[PDB]
Amino acid sequence: APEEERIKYVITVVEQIAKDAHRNGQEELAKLAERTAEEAKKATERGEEETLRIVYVIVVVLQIALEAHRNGQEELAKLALRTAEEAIKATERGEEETLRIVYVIVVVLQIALEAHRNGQEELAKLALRTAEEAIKATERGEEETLRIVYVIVVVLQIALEAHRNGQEELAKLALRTAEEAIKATERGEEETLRIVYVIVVVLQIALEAHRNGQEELAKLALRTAEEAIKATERGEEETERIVYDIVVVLQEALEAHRNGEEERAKKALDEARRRIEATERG
Repeated sequence: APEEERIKYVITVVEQIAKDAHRNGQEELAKLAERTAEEAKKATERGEEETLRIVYVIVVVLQIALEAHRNGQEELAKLALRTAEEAIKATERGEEETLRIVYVIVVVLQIALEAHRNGQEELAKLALRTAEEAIKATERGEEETLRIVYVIVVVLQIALEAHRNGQEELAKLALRTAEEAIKATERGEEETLRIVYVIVVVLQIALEAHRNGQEELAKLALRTAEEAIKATERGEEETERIVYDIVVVLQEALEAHRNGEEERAKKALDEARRRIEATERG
């Protein structure tokens, strides 16, 4: 219910801007709003698929904990519970991240509404496409999280299959690799959280400055927030290349495990761990 209200709140504002633009014969601003509303709907749908896959991660790791304690390997059960706790904390951190990104969209859409109502059409255009860029960046991050979460599932399934086949050292190693991937995801979230907070502060300058008639300050603060968003996109595009390099090493581990080559799978999972531990500043 509370997150349902936030989605409807954002869409209501941008569709309102499209209505006011259409009534005033500003079709290019209305088209920008309608296109922004379309992206906000796509970004909400993509985040809901993200929630379902995260549920699968938590179920699999907790299933590992239950079987490991029952089957006798206690050190594997403790590792699965510790990995589950980190997946939960990483998920809670992502919920704070989505909520702060929503506040980013709300503040920049408020700038757009007040600028358009006060005659600053160019400032309204800039605020509207900045809002669109933040939504584009968010869904781009959601797609990459969907890939990371799917990879974590495959690794957790290697751990569970390895334990069921009596390969405890491979189970511990595969579980360890998923844990580090989850810990690296949490480090990326905390870095995004620090960036999002800073973007909020900057957007709050533009809103307050515009209300105070400090137009040059408002434009510069809004442009700063726009370039901050673009700069974080360029960093996320580098992250996708880094993740791709890791996924081909883990792909080598999955084929080796399916061929009964558990030793070859260990060497591939160790290389993935070294790479994963190096990502996001360790």
